[PDB]
Formats: sequence, structure tokens, C-alpha cells
Amino acid sequence: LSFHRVDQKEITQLSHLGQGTRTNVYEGRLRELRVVLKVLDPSHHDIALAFYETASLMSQVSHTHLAFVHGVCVRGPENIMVTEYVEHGPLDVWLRRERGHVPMAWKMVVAQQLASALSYLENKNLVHGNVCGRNILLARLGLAEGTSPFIKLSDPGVGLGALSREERVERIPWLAPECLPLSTAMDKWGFGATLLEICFDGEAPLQSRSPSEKEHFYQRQHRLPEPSCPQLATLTSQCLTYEPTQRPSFRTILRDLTRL
Ligand SMILES: Nc1ncnc2c1ncn2[C@@H]1O[C@H](COP(=O)(O)OP(=O)(O)OP(O)(O)=S)[C@@H](O)[C@H]1O
Ligand SMILES: [Mg+2]
Repeated sequence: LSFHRVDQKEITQLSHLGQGTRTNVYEGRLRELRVVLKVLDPSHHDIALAFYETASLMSQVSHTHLAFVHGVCVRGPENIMVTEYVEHGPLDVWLRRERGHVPMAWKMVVAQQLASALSYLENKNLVHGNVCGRNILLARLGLAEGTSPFIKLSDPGVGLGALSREERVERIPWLAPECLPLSTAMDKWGFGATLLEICFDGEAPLQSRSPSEKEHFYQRQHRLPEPSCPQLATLTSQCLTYEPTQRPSFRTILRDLTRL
């Protein structure tokens, strides 16, 4: 309910960027700010409500590493979330294109930035539910001498609670295992999975596997792979622990990363 209604006349739709979860995403302009326009598919009212819920919740938080949500445009039957365009796009796509050339120090800066934003959300007691490399956007590349990367975590889109089992399974291994059959504990697991994804240059474990085989992995409660670095491995394994209450707080995660 508490979100800004963007007028259709204030937005200009440019190029199609990709399909998202129940969406098509376009570059746009907001009268001018550079934005993305997330056009909801024709949906049951409960999906639209979950879409509105995200826009409302995201409009009331602020963080240097959270992408802005400008509001929602209702254009006839259409529902369009209007969010900040982040210059260099998704981290996973970028890492895959740049693989082999990204130092561990760079990855540790990015990790700390993400842990900072999630520590703030944990404090606000706000569930994200879609922490993954595709949703970490690069505002600054930080490869050049004297530079440092700068990320922004985007909104979760249609809230996890409204999605089907099939699309929850597709979100494995970022999806917390307790969510397969809503606590901020789930974002600790997504963080851990995103750290693995980053360490492996944008390739998450279990992505060459079928949906039924991802589901089976969780049902057997197999442990996800560890990175080579034992301190980093200690943190990822702690985050990627099946019992949610055994996952460390983001205050603790943040402290551990700062020493790395
Ligand atoms: N904030 C942004 N800035 C720049 N490009 C973006 C942004 N958000 C999305 N994109 C682009 O749009 C494409 C589709 O984005 P997705 O994140 O897959 O869509 P989505 O509607 O947010 O669905 P999710 O993340 O499953 S809830 C991405 O591959 C990016 O290239
Ligand atoms: Mg997204």
C-alpha cells in the first residue's frame, strides 16, 4: 500500500534487457533518471500484491549498497516496478565474462559490501529472499589501479512466499533449504551460496543439474562445496548449514570478512 505511484507519462521504455521471475525487464528513463522497468506478466492478483509488497518494503529502506526503488507504475492492466539502473549490470554475468582475471582481494571487497547491506536488513528485520549473483549489480568495476568495486543489491522482485514450488527449486542453491516445503535466517544461506558463486567466477554449484536433482540434493541434505581458502570455507560452511538457527549473525559474518 505504501509505495509511490509513478505516472506512465513520467516513464520512457527503451530496450528489452531480459526476462525475470514473472517479468520482462527494460531499460528506461524516469522524468531524467536512468531506470529499469520491471513489467509484471499477466498475473493472479496475489502475485501483483506480492510485487507491490516488495516495492513498498524497498521504498522504506536505505543503504549505500541497496539499489533504489522509485515506485510502481500502473498503466491500464500493467504493473511496472521502476528501479535504479546500475551501470555495469549483474555480477554473475560480469564475472563469467572476466573469469581468471578477478583477484581474491576484489571478491572480498564485494563480499564485505553485500554483508554490510544484509546486516542492515537483519537489523530492520526485513527478509530479502533473493540474494544471488544476478541480483548483485556493479556500479563501479574497481579493476583499475587505485580503484575499488562498488555493488548494489537489487530488490527481491515477486516475494518468495508467492512463488511456486517449481520456481523455488529453480532458485537452488541460493534458496535456503527450510524454504523448499520467512525469516531473515534464509538470507544467511543465500549469502553463503552467493559467496560460493563469486569464488567460482559466477558459476554456482548445482546449476548444470536438473530441477529434480537439485531437489534431491536438499532432500539428502548434502553439503555444498567449499572454497580452497579455509577461513572463507569456514564462513561459507557456517552460512550453508541446514539448521537455520546455527547460521551466524551478519554482525559476526561482517566481522570475519573484515579480517579477510
Ligand atoms: N537494476 C538493474 N540495472 C541494470 N540492469 C538490470 C537491473 N535489474 C535487472 N537488470 C537487467 O535485466 C535482466 C533481467 O533481470 P532479472 O534480475 O533477471 O529480472 P527480475 O525481474 O529482477 O527477476 P528476479 O531477479 O528473478 S526477482 C538482467 O539480466 C539484467 O541485465
Ligand atoms: Mg533481479
